[PDB]
Amino acid sequence: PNTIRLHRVLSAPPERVYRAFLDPLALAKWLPPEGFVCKVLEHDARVGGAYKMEFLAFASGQKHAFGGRYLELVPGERIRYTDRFDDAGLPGDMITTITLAPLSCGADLSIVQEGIPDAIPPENCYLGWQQSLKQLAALVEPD
Amino acid sequence: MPNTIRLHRVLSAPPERVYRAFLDPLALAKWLPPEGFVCKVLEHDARVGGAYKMEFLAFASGQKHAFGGRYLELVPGERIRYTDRFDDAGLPGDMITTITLAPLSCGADLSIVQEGIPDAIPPENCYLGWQQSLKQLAALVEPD
Amino acid sequence: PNTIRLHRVLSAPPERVYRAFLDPLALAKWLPPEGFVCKVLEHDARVGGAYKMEFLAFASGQKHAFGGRYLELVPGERIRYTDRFDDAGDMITTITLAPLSCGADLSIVQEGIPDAIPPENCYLGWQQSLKQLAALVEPD
Amino acid sequence: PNTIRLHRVLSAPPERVYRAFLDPLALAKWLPPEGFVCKVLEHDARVGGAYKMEFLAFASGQKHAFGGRYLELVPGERIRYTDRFDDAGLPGDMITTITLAPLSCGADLSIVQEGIPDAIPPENCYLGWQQSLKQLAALVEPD
Repeated sequence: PNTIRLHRVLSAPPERVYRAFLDPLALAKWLPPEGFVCKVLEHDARVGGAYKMEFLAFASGQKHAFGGRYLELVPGERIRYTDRFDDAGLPGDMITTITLAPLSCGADLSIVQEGIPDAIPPENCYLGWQQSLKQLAALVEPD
Repeated sequence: MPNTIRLHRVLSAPPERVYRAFLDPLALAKWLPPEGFVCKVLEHDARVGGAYKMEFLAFASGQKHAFGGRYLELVPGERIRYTDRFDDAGLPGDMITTITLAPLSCGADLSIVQEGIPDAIPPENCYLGWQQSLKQLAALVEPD
Repeated sequence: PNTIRLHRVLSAPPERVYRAFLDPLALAKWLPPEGFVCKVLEHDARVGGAYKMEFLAFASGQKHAFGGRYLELVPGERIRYTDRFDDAGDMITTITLAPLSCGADLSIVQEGIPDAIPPENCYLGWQQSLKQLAALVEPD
Repeated sequence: PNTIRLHRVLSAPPERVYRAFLDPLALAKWLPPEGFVCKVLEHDARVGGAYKMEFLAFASGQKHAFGGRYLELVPGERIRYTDRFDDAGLPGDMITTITLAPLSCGADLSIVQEGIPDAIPPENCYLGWQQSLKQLAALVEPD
């Protein structure tokens, strides 16, 4: 497996970025990469709560579902959750942890995903996150 | 002005795909709300005479704005017309927007006209909003 | 089928948008669409004055030179200039600006576009350029 | 001083990306962040060669000149140059090294900038680079 990490400085308070990661309405807009829509099936934001949604390629209809559970939640500071692909051919336990800290300009965002299957090329995960992070910024930075 | 807005864009996507983006609740929730806003679809009956309702929420403040109406006409990959009115009493006025699509070698031609914008809503504000929504629409409909 | 029309509302005062259309440092940054760079050869911004630029596809390096002359220059209100490619028709584009509470109203009309170049491709090119224009002029 | 580090995966070959860091017509387009234009004064792309340019805020016209020397240049793989802004209280210079590696999707880019005066908040540098990098991608990824 492989571990990946990203870092972004955002012009928004950490609490607002934090909410963006848990709010189903926010997630459906910023999480899916370009050309993908997202349907959120379950969003129980509690330690132990279940995560559930699926991405759909808009031009083909190709759907990919995934989900997991929230392992830890520290308001405006930390989110760690598991990810399990319901796709036929990707078993295992992928864990991502989001760390947020305040800055004068807003917030420092750290993301790390461990246990990424060797089948999934790391480069693809970075491309995917880069698109989603750009979308997250457009949503959280205003006002 | 007055109370009217007209938008034209060339999209690198088939007319049918763009058409689909204007009626699919999952697409709409992603591209329709402008920057800093999220969308929640309350009702979505995609057929002539059918009603629909949605609400926009400013993500930073939580401030909500709900609007709704009925579809007047639906021709696959060609046109869509619907009534659009706000629940806010401070924004009285029924809006009529008509979307027209046509094929092109690169993809599709899109024209949008919004009539009846409430007097309390500066038309320039609608242009700023649609310009953001249109950019998001392109990002969704143009790939692959 | 040789005339194109674009309209945009910008969050910047008219005077600043006007300057973006004439400042060579601004033009080199926003005019060339995605994947293109621009070199400004001439920029005599006076009525009767000439401007000359070249767009280069960054990946391939294919060059495209074009130029013309300014016919109208009213600070924050109007710019009109001719435009011709160094490849064998003359075009005239007119930019009109008006103040708005939120900033500026921008109208563009480009006439005489050679039938050789599909209008749809001009719209696509302008859409990319206008997005780049907004990013430069709306700040601060 | 402080050190900044950034990482991006780009859908373009390393040589084209490399080229974007040395071509004056490219730098003038992607290097200056939002609301800024770039004027290139001198651009001698070779070891020991001089580097000189200035960013101008388009709205105010406020100028910011900076320059340096190219210390290392390896086609499609590495670039190392010094950088210093023309400001009092800032006698020392910074060193930034760009490293590229191929990927099937295109290229992996790593940037490291050290020697940033403690007076300059690192977060501001990140925001600046994030904007420059998005412009870089739009330029180099096409075709």
